[PDB]
Amino acid sequence: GPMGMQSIREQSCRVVTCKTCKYTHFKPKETCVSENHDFHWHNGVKRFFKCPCGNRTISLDRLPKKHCSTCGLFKWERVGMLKEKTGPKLGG
Ligand SMILES: [Zn+2]
Ligand SMILES: [Zn+2]
Repeated sequence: GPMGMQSIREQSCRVVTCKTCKYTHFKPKETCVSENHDFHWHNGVKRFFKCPCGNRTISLDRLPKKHCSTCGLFKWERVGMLKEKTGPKLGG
């Protein structure tokens, strides 16, 4: 087998700061688009997380602030790459 890996389990992607609410994320919220807030787009790097019940999330920070949507506690663990960036074209 080959040597390494030499890379780290993250990936670079385009991200956005809402100037009206002062948060940074991968996209504006549906409420931020509907109320039509101002935002600045730029590139960043993202971090992947898992909860012990099997629930999942992602942040631009080293840990998310939010409680679990499935069991209601706070037990997020940092996890690695999803083994693919995306599938075929889908949705609208
Ligand atoms: Zn906003
Ligand atoms: Zn959970």
